[PDB]
Amino acid sequence: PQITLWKRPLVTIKIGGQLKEALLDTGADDTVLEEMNLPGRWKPKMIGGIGGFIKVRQYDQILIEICGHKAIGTVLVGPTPVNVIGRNLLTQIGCTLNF
Amino acid sequence: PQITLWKRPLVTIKIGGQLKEALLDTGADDTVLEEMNLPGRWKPKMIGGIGGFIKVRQYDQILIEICGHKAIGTVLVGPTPVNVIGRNLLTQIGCTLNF
Ligand SMILES: CCC(CC)CN(C[C@@H](O)[C@H](Cc1ccccc1)NC(=O)O[C@H]1CO[C@H]2OCC[C@H]21)S(=O)(=O)c1ccc(CO)cc1
Repeated sequence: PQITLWKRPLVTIKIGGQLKEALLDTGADDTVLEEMNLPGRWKPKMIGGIGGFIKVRQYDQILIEICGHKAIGTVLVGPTPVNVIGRNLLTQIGCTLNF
Repeated sequence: PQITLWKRPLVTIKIGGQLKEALLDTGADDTVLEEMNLPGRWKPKMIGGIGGFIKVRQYDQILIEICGHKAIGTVLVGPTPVNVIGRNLLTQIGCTLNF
């Protein structure tokens, strides 16, 4: 589809057998999702933006479905105020910016 | 243009008569630039990101050209980690997400 940017580009995703809402975010290198207790191992990480850094848990090779488009890659989990789908997954669903 | 997302979507912008590089950021409601001198009145404002809130100077109705496309809108100036073009200006240049 084509998504205009009058409002936040929010979509439904499926991860860990759960549905959540997330932003298609071209400004995020990697995907960052709200606290969820995923199975498996992880590596600590700190990621920075406006206001500073938050601590997150890095999970690799996580399956995510975005608007029925399947992808698999790194997901960072932590106390983020917003779920963002980053470029690591946006590329996998064929997402471009166009003007 | 059509812009893929294997790399950061960085473009050249012109603001206040000077060229800069900035990130097309669909996850940003607003446009936030790193500290700089800008001709125009401004007002103190607060904006929140992944890591908390920062103080910015709000410049309204600023001319800014993004990748050859003209816009006139609000530009926030402050200690953002990187120059970002948010949705307030992405809409003006006719930018959409497509997949
Ligand atoms: C370094 C460039 C960006 C910061 C500038 C990076 N961000 C993605 C960005 O889209 C965030 C994503 C975002 C969206 C809502 C709330 C927090 C973070 N948007 C954002 O900060 O926008 C602010 C300006 O306009 C306003 O409207 C939203 C907040 C304000 S981020 O969330 O901090 C971020 C995301 C993933 C990683 C790991 O790669 C590291 C940082």
